[PDB]
Amino acid sequence: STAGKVIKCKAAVLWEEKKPFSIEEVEVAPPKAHEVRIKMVATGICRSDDHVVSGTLVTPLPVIAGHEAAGIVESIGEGVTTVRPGDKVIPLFTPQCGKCRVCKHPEGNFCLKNDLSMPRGTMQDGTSRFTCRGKPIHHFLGTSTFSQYTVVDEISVAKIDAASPLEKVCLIGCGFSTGYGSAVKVAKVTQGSTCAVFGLGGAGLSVIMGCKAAGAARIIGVDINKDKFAKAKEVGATECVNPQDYKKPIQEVLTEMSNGGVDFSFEVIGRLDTMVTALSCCQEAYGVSVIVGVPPDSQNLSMNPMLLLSGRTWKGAIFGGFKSKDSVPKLVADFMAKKFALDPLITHVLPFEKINEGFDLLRSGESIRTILTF
Amino acid sequence: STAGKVIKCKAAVLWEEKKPFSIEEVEVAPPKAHEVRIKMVATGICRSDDHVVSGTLVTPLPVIAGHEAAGIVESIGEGVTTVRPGDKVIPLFTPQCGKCRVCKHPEGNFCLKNDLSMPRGTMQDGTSRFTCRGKPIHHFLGTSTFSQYTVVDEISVAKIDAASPLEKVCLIGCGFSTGYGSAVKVAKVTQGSTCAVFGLGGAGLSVIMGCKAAGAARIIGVDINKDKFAKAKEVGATECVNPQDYKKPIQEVLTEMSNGGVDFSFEVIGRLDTMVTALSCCQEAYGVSVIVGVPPDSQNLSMNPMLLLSGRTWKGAIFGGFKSKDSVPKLVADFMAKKFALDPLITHVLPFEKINEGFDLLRSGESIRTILTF
Ligand SMILES: NC(=O)C1=CN([C@@H]2O[C@H](COP(=O)(O)OP(=O)(O)OC[C@H]3O[C@@H](n4cnc5c(N)ncnc54)[C@H](O)[C@@H]3O)[C@@H](O)[C@H]2O)C=CC1
Ligand SMILES: NC(=O)C1=CN([C@@H]2O[C@H](COP(=O)(O)OP(=O)(O)OC[C@H]3O[C@@H](n4cnc5c(N)ncnc54)[C@H](O)[C@@H]3O)[C@@H](O)[C@H]2O)C=CC1
Ligand SMILES: O=CNC1CCCCC1
Ligand SMILES: O=CNC1CCCCC1
Ligand SMILES: [Zn+2]
Ligand SMILES: [Zn+2]
Ligand SMILES: [Zn+2]
Ligand SMILES: [Zn+2]
Repeated sequence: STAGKVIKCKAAVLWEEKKPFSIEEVEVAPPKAHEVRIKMVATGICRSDDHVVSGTLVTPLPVIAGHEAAGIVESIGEGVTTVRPGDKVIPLFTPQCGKCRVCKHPEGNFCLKNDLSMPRGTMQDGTSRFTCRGKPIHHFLGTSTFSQYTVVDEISVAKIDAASPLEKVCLIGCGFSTGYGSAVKVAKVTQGSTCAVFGLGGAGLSVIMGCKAAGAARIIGVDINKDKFAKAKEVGATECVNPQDYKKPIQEVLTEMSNGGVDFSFEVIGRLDTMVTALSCCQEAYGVSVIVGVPPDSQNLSMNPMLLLSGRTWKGAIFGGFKSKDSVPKLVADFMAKKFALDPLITHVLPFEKINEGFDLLRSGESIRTILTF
Repeated sequence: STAGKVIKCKAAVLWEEKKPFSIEEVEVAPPKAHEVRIKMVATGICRSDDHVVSGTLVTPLPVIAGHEAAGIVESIGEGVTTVRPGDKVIPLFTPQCGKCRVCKHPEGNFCLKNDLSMPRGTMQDGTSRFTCRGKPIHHFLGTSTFSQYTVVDEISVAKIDAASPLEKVCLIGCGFSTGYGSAVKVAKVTQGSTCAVFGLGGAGLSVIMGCKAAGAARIIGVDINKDKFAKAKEVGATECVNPQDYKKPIQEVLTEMSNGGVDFSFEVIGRLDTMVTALSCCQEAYGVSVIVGVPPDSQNLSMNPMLLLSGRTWKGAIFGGFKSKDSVPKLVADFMAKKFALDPLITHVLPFEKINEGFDLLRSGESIRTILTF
């Protein structure tokens, strides 16, 4: 009864930076060839969505943000072969086209069809499926999940187990998989190692889960908000340190605690200074540091290249290094088999209509993940 | 006739920065416990020695520089078990104590006993074995090979094949092993990959040798001195580019040439700008860039961390990642088995007395390696 027709529904439109989202009616076009229209069931509030509001992450406005979500296929465009109406699905903010040099590479996952490097805020075809007040509205990372319905390209959606609890597995669309993969796939944390994790939010707690699954002997959580320490320990941190408690720079503290530097460090905040601090705190000859946090737009860090010449490895990754369409269904299957837990990340639940209150909870420091239900 | 006695011999003393080496008599004390006195046979002129003259690399002056060399043991102090008088040896500018956390780690080689990070210019015991005109003279990287005789700690010397040609294998003490290992051990260049090598001197040509040995399909040499291109192609470069020939930044040129970025890049110059350029020219999702060049003292580079967040890996290494005492004898054995060539790196052979002429050849761009013979 809606296939092939424009759908009028509610979405959270961001009309300008540093303002609340506007919950209002939008018009969602039917899917074109190789596109999929999805009825959203749950969406998470991720810090990267807040980065759009703050101007930290630049993407064209006005926009429908949201990228961590799960829903049910309402209709498919011509030529779609990988999902059907009624399937449970997770939108993929990093696509997997399967045909570019990155998708064919055994390690790479940052598909060249992504809308992150040079953001257009459109579908793959350069157009938008959203209208509000008669005005076209931009998409976000090819997902735009802050809406009762969205349209995504086929390369940006994965079919998942039909029995999946969508109000939990939406975290596999961003925060969990990013942190977990950063530890187990990107850093490749080894058994018995010492790890330092900077930032104990949704993504940082998932890094800790990955370090524990990898068998690390020590996992040092670092955060300036000591209220984050209790949950960090519950999911595997062996100790937590607040840089504000020390008279010395925390890289010096961490080097002393690890008797010469840590095996693996992770920056899971998004600050230039903590990116350099995290690199510095890993052991100078064989340490590995992984950047996960999103830096402020167009800003350069400053560092001494002798930190690398001694032997350190520095790398970063999107989405924990996972090839998105291959990995999301397998991660859901592992969740269904109890191989990892998502409940520790979910601190608050709200209806979609209270999205602004959910962003208030994130900004105040009180929440890890708020899940919004449509 | 010299064991247990002070030796008066010829050495090249650097009394202050930005001056020629002073060829004059020095006194070399006999070795203390766990020390080895070596009669030098051949020593190479490496850019890192010139960095001491220029102030690029800070180490205490006055100094006997030189670190790439081979010689014959004249005497050993009490407790030495790994070399004997008469053995052919290569001094190790990176020690291998075998007891520190780095030496025990399967991948680390920057032994904590090194004199690089916080240069003292002494023996391990904090004193010097050199006197000139009655004044104590500093050591350099625990080696100090610009002298007819030197004294090194046991952890900074490796015994090599008694049939080795010392006027060639001295290059295993620095330039060859650094470049070769940077490709085959640090970067782990893969078969069929595309590589870019910035800087076509002794170390850069050895990187090329390693990339070819690893089966790279394309090896792009980059140098502002087009006179370096012929030898680079002889040792494996498939193409060479001079950044001064282009109106665009070379990172953009290399990205176009490689249809989206190279698999492996190497900075083998020692400039902050080319370190960032080399990182940028590797493929954004899976490329690897290795810093080999020594940066000017105390200077920071500036870079956008999004270059790493997309998926790039950035690392550096000392001495090609090789555990020094384990690796040097094995590399000599490989050379004797004809597994690699050193003659392509040697452009000039001069008597030690012509050390300053040898540095003039390096500074003018004319030489790759000048070998000085004692
Ligand atoms: N690379 C990728 O694919 C992804 C990147 N991100 C980015 O990772 C970062 C973390 O995301 P979330 O965990 O969702 O955000 P979050 O805001 O919940 O967690 C950040 C934590 O860092 C702490 N913090 C802030 N400043 C600090 C400082 N100077 N020192 C120590 N701790 C500090 C905060 O107290 C907070 O607990 C964000 O920048 C996000 O945009 C998130 C998921 C995907
Ligand atoms: N990491 C380690 O263990 C070692 C580091 N090094 C360092 O590697 C670097 C190279 O050493 P060598 O090969 O012996 O020196 P080299 O001086 O013979 O080679 C440097 C090359 O870079 C070229 N070059 C200079 N500026 C350039 C620019 N803007 N753009 C492109 N090319 C440029 C020069 O024309 C020259 O051919 C030095 O900084 C050296 O101190 C050397 C061996 C050990
Ligand atoms: O949070 C999800 N995606 C992020 C990934 C890093 C760049 C900004 C967008
Ligand atoms: O060239 C030999 N050794 C170099 C190693 C990198 C720092 C300066 C000295
Ligand atoms: Zn792709
Ligand atoms: Zn996210
Ligand atoms: Zn050691
Ligand atoms: Zn050298």
